[PDB]
Amino acid sequence: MAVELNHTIVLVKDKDASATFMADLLGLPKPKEMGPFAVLQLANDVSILFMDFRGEGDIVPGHCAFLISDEEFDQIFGRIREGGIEHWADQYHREPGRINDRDGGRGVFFEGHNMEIMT
Amino acid sequence: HMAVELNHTIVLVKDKDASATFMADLLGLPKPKEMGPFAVLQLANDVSILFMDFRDIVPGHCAFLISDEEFDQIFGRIEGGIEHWADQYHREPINGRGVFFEDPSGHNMEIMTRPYGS
Amino acid sequence: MAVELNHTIVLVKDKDASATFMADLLGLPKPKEMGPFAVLQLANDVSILFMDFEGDIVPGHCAFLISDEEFDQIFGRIREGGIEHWADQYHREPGRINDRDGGRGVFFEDPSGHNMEIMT
Amino acid sequence: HMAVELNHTIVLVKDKDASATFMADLLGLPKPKEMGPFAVLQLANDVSILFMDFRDIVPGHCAFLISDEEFDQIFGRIREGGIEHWADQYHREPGRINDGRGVFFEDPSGHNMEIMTRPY
Ligand SMILES: [Fe+3]
Ligand SMILES: [Fe+3]
Ligand SMILES: [Fe+3]
Ligand SMILES: [Fe+3]
Ligand SMILES: [Fe+3]
Ligand SMILES: [Fe+3]
Ligand SMILES: [Fe+3]
Ligand SMILES: [Fe+3]
Ligand SMILES: [Fe+3]
Ligand SMILES: [Fe+3]
Ligand SMILES: [Fe+3]
Ligand SMILES: [Fe+3]
Ligand SMILES: [Fe+3]
Ligand SMILES: [Fe+3]
Ligand SMILES: [Fe+3]
Repeated sequence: MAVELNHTIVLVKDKDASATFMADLLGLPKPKEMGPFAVLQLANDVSILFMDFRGEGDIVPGHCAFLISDEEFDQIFGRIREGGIEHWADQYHREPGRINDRDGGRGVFFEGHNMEIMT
Repeated sequence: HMAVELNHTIVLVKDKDASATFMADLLGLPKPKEMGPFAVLQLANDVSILFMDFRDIVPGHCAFLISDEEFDQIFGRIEGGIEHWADQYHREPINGRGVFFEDPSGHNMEIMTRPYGS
Repeated sequence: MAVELNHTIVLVKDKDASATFMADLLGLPKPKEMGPFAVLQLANDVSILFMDFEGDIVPGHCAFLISDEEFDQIFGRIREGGIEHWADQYHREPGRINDRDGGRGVFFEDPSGHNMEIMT
Repeated sequence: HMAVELNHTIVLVKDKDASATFMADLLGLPKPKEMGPFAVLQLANDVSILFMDFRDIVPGHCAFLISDEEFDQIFGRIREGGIEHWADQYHREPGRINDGRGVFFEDPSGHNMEIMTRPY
């Protein structure tokens, strides 16, 4: 296939709080705001468009997952395990304080939108 | 030292199988793969949608980039009774080019082109 | 990596003959003219921008990935049109296709003499 | 029944090794592969550039789509490295990026390149 996912809208309680937190943690530039969206651009020709929503939001095992460097993981995990960010090895948030080693890589789930970083 | 990528996202829909089959069918993608509670669709830019059964409101949507030729083909099929709108808020029942529509679960989608010089 | 090839400019003796011929054979819509270029858009988020300037030294070539069904169609049109074709990038094996590497391939000329390839 | 894709194109340059290593380094790609007379660079959208020795004429170029963060990184090193650049494909606006965003410059072999963004 050639079709690409170009952008996807993510509903969260506070779009500005979500986007800046993720850009900071992921080491990305300041998010750009356009209309009702806070835009987080990723490297693979895709952006996440955060939008304010009062309702549900995210339920496990739902999540958004970011593929990163293992050098990036050790830094991001350090800040997670520095700034007191609750985290889990699993998408169901049943294993707090652990990382997984799924594909011989490393991975961790965190944050109220559900996130995942993986190598 | 790679730059950060969005690798996959889980999308909650009333019917993950209806959603996945319609999306793979319409976009020309291979048959969805079943993995745990998810129906998984792979896109070309190293990112996956994982549909999961649950219970979208506009202007939420997921948007797929295609060539103009694929846009004309897919929209030709959308020869079809699929409701469609030019805008993410579904107030204009097309607008590069783009068009918005719903899948059988009510999940909001968009197809769009980005031609040279766009 | 995530970096994509978004467009590339291809030098040909006649940009509109090359673009029109290639769009027709490949089953694509009529090429669009943009600035100094005749544009051939392909499906994988990349376009070929033909420009007047040959443009090619063998084994130089531009290669298109296509369906098995479309390969049979296009190659039939290649023989139906009397278009010269070769199994190899060096144009040393005229009149045949190859079946290398789990697929099929054939090399041919556009009207500018530019070296082309279709492959499955 | 896939739609037609551009799978690879071979690029004539003065030095295939200089061009390919330069391009992979700057774009953050893996080490180029050597295959016959070619140095092969794979891009993410299912297309490869195959560099070949030939011992660029504006406005021809190959254009690379990257994120805004990757653009600022690559251009900063272009700025720190004195590589010389232009805002335009005809190279009439030197020392400037354009505004997505774009910047044009050459590689060691003189191959014409471009990095570009297309943000939401
Ligand atoms: Fe704001
Ligand atoms: Fe999410
Ligand atoms: Fe995941
Ligand atoms: Fe390092
Ligand atoms: Fe990737
Ligand atoms: Fe969606
Ligand atoms: Fe959209
Ligand atoms: Fe793309
Ligand atoms: Fe060529
Ligand atoms: Fe080839
Ligand atoms: Fe066949
Ligand atoms: Fe068929
Ligand atoms: Fe492909
Ligand atoms: Fe080039
Ligand atoms: Fe360009």
